Amino acid sequence: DHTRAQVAALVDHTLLKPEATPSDVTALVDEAADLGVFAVCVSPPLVSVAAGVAPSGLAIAAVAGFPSGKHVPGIKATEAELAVAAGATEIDMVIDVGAALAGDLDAVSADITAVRKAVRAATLKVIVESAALLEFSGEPLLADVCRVARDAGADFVKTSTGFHPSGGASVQAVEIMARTVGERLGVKASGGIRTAEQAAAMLDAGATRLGLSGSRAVLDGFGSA
Amino acid sequence: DHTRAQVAALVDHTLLKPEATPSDVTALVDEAADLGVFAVCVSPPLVSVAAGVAPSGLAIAAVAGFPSGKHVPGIKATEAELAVAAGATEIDMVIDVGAALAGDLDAVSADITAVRKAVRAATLKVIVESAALLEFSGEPLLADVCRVARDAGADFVKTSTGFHPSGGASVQAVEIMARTVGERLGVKASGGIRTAEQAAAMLDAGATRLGLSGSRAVLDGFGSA
Ligand SMILES: [N+]
Repeated sequence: DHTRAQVAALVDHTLLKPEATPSDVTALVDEAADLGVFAVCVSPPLVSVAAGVAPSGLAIAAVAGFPSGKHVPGIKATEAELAVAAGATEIDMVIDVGAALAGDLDAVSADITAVRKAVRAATLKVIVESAALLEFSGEPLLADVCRVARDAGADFVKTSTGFHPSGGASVQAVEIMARTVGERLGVKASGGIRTAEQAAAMLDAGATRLGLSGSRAVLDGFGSA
Repeated sequence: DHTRAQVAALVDHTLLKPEATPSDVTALVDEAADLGVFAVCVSPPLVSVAAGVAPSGLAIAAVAGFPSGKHVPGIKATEAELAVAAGATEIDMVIDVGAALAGDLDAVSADITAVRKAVRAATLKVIVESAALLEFSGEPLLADVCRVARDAGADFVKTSTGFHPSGGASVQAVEIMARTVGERLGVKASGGIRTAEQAAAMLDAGATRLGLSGSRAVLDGFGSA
């Protein structure tokens, strides 16, 4: 039910390590192009490097407020703006997870709205940090945060930063997200997706985009180049 | 050679988890007050909560560009400025570690300089991510980043975010930092300091400030309140 080419067409091939250099990013783009993936995803200061080498047809995503989500709205929004100016066409922003856990959904809304309005032409993905929302609160909060993101104009909800100790994507989280907002928003599964078996599980749960760092190993699990 | 009171007077009592709430920060401030520490350190969106309950004498540190360091200079500087407006008196910024590893020390300098100029009256600490500089390059790079921080006007160098897989403070790192800039700059040891024995090792190596999250257990190892 999943060919390598189909999967590749929904992969964001990602490098977000603090120690990443320009050479690491040009190597990421070369790998992304070789694998035929949808996008590369990089940190804000490295967008320009990615944009300078990406072929037409490889999208560029940047993260905003990442990984912690602990930035005021105006900073997230300006970071997003600057990344789009540098060549990103998609932004993956992190919510203030603590605001969500505190029940301050009006603050979560305001944050997403600030970013949305700063990058109105971009594809905006909202990282909800689902493993943390599920661990520290539960399913209702995860569903509610997804509704907040929808109502604030996000294009996607996304599971995870890959940096939080509660973990990454789970089938349970993706199913909740897809059932809550999947009729209107994309669902990006990310964090800890290392194998084709895992990727397939996420796609079957309702993911429409995958965020991978080891994309070649995942894709090889679906078939040969 | 260290009394409890002396150690407390150089502790920054810290909470930086993504899931931190306002009430978590109010509790942090109360604990810091009870322990008689120098400062509390919190994330930018939580500075005003901390400032709103901090007793007389307690300094407030905010992180900037944290934890990844992967933010453009204009964002780090504006984040710092906003945190000072919210009540911070100190800023602990993170360098772009990848820029340092690429040999782009001019970029590192420009980043520190931008923050320095935006918060001229604050105490500025520069997190060098010493465990990563040592792992991926070595001692000369650590010393050179300290020289850059000094020349860009920083008040302190600081070992670690506590979030990087390379690790936290080490005696080796503190000794290099102290040798390089300790006659002019403070040296803050942070990341993984859980016990009095570890804290004392860092102080003996040349640290003049400690970043702790479990400050009571450290202080109780030195003696009674
Ligand atoms: N000094």
